[PDB]
Amino acid sequence: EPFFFEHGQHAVILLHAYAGSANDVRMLARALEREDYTVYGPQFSGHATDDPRDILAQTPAQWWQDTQQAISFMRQKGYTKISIFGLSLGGIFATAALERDPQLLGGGTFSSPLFAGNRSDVAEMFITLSHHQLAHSQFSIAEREQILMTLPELVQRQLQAVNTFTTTEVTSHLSAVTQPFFIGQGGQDELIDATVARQLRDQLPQVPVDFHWYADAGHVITVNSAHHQLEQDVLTYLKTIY
Amino acid sequence: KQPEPFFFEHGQHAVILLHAYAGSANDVRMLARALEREDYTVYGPQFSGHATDDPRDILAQTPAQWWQDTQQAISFMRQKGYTKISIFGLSLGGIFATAALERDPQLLGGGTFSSPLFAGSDVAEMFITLSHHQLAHSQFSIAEREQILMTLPELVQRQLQAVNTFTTTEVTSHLSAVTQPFFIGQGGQDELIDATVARQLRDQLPQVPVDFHWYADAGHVITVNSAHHQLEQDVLTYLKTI
Repeated sequence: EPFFFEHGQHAVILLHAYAGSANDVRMLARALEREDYTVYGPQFSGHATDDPRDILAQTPAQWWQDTQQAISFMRQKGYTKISIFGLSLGGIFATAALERDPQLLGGGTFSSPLFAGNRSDVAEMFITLSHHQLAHSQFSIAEREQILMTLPELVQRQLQAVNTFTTTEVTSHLSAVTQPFFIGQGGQDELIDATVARQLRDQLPQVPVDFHWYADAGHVITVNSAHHQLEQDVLTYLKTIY
Repeated sequence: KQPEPFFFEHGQHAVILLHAYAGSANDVRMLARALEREDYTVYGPQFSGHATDDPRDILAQTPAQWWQDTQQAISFMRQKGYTKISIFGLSLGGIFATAALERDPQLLGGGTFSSPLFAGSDVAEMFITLSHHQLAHSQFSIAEREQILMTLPELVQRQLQAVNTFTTTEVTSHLSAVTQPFFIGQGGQDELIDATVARQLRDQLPQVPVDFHWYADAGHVITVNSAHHQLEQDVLTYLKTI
């Protein structure tokens, strides 16, 4: 389920990963809550159900609409000082928000690929994730095989749509960013993981970039061994933007 | 409707299939179906703490107990009248399957399926995302789910640390003790673990013939993903030799 922690005038929106949920960022949310930040964790359409096909029925464009609805919802609550971050897939839409809304105070990305490219790692992870999730599912053995054996074709198409959305709507508008930008990146491979964050930093020369590589940690830095350092890094960054 | 172990009773040639960390016998059921077709007896036990409503059940167990599960499964086959036995494991299961082959020359063979016997890793995040999914559909209250999820990241790092120490000192250290033809399967597109780790295992088995296979187009879970049909034929060819 989505969460909404109401505390102080400083409001933070946290977006989760592809095939994830608001639980991707809940621990980070608690670290900000302890420092009296208002934090909101919306869930993307199609996510957090029993059926992985619910994700494939949605589109990347719709998830961008979810991002705008989350920002407007905070303003509807009276909050004017808001920052928005995203984990993995969430970071793309978080960047899209910062590009198109100069009133946003800041935010950034957590291991987010902001340039279209090979997504063959997310596709296989989704298959491994879905198969393991289905082991506790309500579905029958036949239903599980219907889902599991049809995913690769649908997942490649959807991740392809994510690539097209990123290039035409996000990468082309990186120069529109006006706020101090936070970049965090997980991955123990410098040639591959660290450069995805470096490419975004080098594409943001107009703005200060708070760059962090967690070299000993995996990609999902919000939940792995990097989460303690990431929480302190985001906490230090938030003091700059507010 | 949690998963249950399976036992397919057919012929004198018996195969034991062990499943992955935070998985279940459903990880290895499809492979069993192909082995059943060729008249093999197949047994798919479930590790202690697995296939429950509570992710803490997995975190409460130790590598020593799962190793004890492995011996009990072998003992279970022998009490049933099966003498000619081979044993395979998926991911974490492969570690204990190798440990058994080292200490029992009577076992005919077996091997590993995308098994990390060398650190060479997003495995911790995979467990956390899965546990979040179990808890999201669990019997626990919203407050309890948050209490559980906030302890997962540290406990998983500890358990994987204990798994690592067990593998290094008890299994990886005794690879030269293997006396049987050894099967190694690894997917080339493996997102979860370092794919080259399988080659390190192959080079650490010079005493025995190694039936090594790359599933270049596939992710980690080669037992259920797009490689499973080729994997099933490959172990089928290997089992006929031993």
